[PDB]
Amino acid sequence: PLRLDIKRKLTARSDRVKSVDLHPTEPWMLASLYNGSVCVWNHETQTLVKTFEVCDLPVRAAKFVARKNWVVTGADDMQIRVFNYNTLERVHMFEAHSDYIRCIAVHPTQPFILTSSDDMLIKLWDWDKKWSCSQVFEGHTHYVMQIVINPKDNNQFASASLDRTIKVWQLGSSSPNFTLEGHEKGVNCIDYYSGGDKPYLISGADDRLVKIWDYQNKTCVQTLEGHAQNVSCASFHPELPIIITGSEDGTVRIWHSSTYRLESTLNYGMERVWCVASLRGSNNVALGYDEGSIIVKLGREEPAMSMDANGKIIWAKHSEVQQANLKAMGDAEIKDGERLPLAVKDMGSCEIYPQTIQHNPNGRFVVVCGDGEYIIYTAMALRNKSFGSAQEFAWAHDSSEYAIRESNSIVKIFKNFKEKKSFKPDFGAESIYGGFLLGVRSVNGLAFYDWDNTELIRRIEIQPKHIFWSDSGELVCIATEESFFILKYLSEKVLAAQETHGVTEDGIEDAFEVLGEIQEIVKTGLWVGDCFIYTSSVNRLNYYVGGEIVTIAHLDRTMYLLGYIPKDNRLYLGDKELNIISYSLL
Repeated sequence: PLRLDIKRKLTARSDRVKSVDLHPTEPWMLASLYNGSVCVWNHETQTLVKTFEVCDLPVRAAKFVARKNWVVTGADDMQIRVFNYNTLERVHMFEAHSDYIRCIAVHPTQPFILTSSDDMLIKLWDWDKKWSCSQVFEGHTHYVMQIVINPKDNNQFASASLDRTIKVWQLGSSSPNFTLEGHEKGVNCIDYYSGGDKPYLISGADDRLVKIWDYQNKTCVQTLEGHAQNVSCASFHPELPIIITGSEDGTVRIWHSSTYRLESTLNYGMERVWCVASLRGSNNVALGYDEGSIIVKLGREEPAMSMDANGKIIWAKHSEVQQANLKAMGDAEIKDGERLPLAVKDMGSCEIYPQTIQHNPNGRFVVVCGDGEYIIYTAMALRNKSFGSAQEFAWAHDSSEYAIRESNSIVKIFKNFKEKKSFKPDFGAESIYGGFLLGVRSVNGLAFYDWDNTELIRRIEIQPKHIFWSDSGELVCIATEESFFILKYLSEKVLAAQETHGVTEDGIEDAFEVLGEIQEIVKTGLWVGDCFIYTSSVNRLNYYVGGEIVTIAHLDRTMYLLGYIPKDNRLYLGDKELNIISYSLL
């Protein structure tokens, strides 16, 4: 569950936008227009900072060459024009094709550009050799709509053609390495997945289909239906685990890149979608339409943040891991529910996209989870400690001890950052839960096993969303999608049966005692002694105490319990915007 929060950053109404590009170091968005102009917008200030008058005909392709302080354009008049974006001077001009130029791809390490055209050719040009033609790629039998360089092998590139094919090429051969067929109508767009884990290509065609290809096996691995007309653009985001597709139906769709689940549909009322651009290390996405261009930020509805016992917060602003400390405030200055002043310091960019951040029980360590991976750091200066791959991670209550889950079947345990054991729960492992005991959710219900030997303690017929153990381990809360249960865990009864042998196929008989059930839906939660504090689905901030439900507050927005600092007698919460609020609790 990605739960993307999409916000508008820039809306630039204009004539038909054919291409968009984002600058790697300046906050700039380039747009090429059907009216022959190329505009540069600052997406922070929202100011039009540059205009180049290229020609009178459409400019279907425009790219930044940041290492050369250039803008490279390709127009319907078959010319490539190079502009210095500092001086605004046209540095060079040359006739590249015999029909409309459709696309430009800039080499990331060598002095080259690739251009594609309606003339059915792809050409390579060397800017260190006076823009001479280094290679002509022949094989397509219709317009070459789009080209893209392999980010993992810069000597390779892929092309999309209206001849219904995709061709994969190498720079020293004028003939294709191979040809991918499967599209029923012409191909408009082509992109590569950036990660090393999957040799994937993405295309979109006039058949209204998005196809996913394995270029090593030379096969179609997935077909995504949904768009009502021609898919004009399709990409894999470089940081986020998503696929972005645009169509002439006027919609932009966001799909999970592993599961292919439809995450969001955006209709900004700008008519047909023509182009998309993303940027490595940025959450900004540029979109081009008939009625102009927009920039959106792909944030999170649910924040990745964790607070330790002393109140030191570790969160993520996109892929940047930061540290936040509350500025000192008196009792006569803290008002319940009010946002609090914080001191924020960068700690470093994370190697994976952070979905969850969790400190271990003592706060000495912090784990970062993101799309099948995890990394553990020393919370002090975020120094790497261990890393690995997992569907789910769970800390133990005995700090510097954890468990990882593989698909829906394998559970592995670790002590002092080294594997100690591995096992397979009897009915599967849909989800794992940390704390005093290791929890496993299957299709059967819930089962608790012991951290020391993976021996079953109890099987309870329940489907939990959350499990929260009290600090002593004498109490547990099992929260479902409908209600929550408070149970007393009787460790003495377990220790006795562990020797004397009431032991069924569901574990120890009188191991747990149901103390109460509450018809409420728990969102976030924590224990303070024998009081279980939680945020409900109806935005209430409550607490359970000896069967009774006490209400602290009804919150303005979705809020997430961070921690409780006993010295301050204060409960802390955060929102999606990483603002920190508090409530006193005696």
